[PDB]
Amino acid sequence: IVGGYTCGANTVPYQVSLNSGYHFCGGSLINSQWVVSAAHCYKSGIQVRLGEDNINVVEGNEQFISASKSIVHPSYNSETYNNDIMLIKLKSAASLNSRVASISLPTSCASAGTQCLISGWGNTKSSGTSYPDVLKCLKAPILSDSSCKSAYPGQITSNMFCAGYLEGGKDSCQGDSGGPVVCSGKLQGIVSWGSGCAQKNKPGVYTKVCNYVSWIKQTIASN
Ligand SMILES: N=C(N)c1cccc(O[C@H]2CO[C@H]3[C@@H]2OC[C@H]3Oc2cccc(C(=N)N)c2)c1
Ligand SMILES: [Ca+2]
Repeated sequence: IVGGYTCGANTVPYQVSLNSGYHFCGGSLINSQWVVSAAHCYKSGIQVRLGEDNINVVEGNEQFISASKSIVHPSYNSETYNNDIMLIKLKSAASLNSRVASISLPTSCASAGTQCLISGWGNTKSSGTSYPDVLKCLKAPILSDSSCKSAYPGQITSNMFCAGYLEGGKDSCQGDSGGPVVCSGKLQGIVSWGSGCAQKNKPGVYTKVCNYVSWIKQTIASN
């Protein structure tokens, strides 16, 4: 997260870290047994880390649970990141508490201009590199589809939306991928892709979760 702020420990209780010996992507807890992330975060050997603030220090509220199954969206296209969504089942149910909590799925898509909360442990610099150990947060509005598609002609599908600031300065970044965009209490986006981080006229691109709620619900109920 570039241009954001330290969230505060466990203030984003649905945020998970995906760990394969190291943090490599975010995710969102949607019930005690399932996490939603980005398909481009797929790998085998995932451990889900819940209750995290400092990902390098055991602070006392963590739950570390191995993934038992990963399900990449059937239509994920790795060249274009169209349908950049994946489900991860936990080998054992998380113990839900005030620091380890699910986020609701949308019942409808969110409209342009709605303010959202984006969070993660990604790079915090727009030139160069600095990775935080505590969770970072950013408030950012959903941008119009026209502004999104103007920034990335040819590359935005109906399964994507842009959020952030055309002036630059404030964006998600490498290492935030797979993490949440929460708007009005609903998981509306997944950190997916962009051009650099926090550059002028190149807002972040997010998987449009409202298009996937039927697939999510049917998939989890059958697995
Ligand atoms: N600035 C950001 N908000 C952001 C967030 C996550 C990742 C990120 O950058 C990485 C760099 O490599 C990946 C992801 O962003 C770009 C590329 O994926 C795509 C996706 C869709 C189309 C194509 C394409 N070039 N045709 C590339 C930045
Ligand atoms: Ca920790």
